[PDB]
Amino acid sequence: EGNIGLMKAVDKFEYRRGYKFSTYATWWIRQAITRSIADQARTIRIPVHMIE
DNA sequence: TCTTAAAATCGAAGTTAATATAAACTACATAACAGACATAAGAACAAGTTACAGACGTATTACATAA
Repeated sequence: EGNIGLMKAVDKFEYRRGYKFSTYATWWIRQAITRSIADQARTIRIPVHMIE
C-alpha cells in the first residue's frame, strides 16, 4: 500500500517548490497505509468516518 | 552405500461454553426516512328476485235429516 502511495506521490511531484521528495512522499504513504488499514483490516467493514 | 533434515503419529468416553495494545477537513453523491395522496380491497346496508312453508279456504264425499 505504501508502494502505491509512492507511485501516486511521484505522479504529482513538483521540484520548483524546492522541498525534498521525502517530505511529500511521506504524507501520501501515510494516507495509503491509513486508508488501506481502515478499508481491509476488519471482517465487517466499518466506514472511514466511523473509523475516525 | 552413508548422513541429515523433514514428515507423521501418538486411547476412549466425560466435561467444556470466549475477551481486554496501537489524522483531519472537505466536497460530493447516494440512500434512507417521513409524509401525503391515490387506489384497490373489503365491510356494511339495503334493495330486489325466487321458491317454499304454514295454516287457511275450498271442494268433495258421505252421513244424517227431512219430505
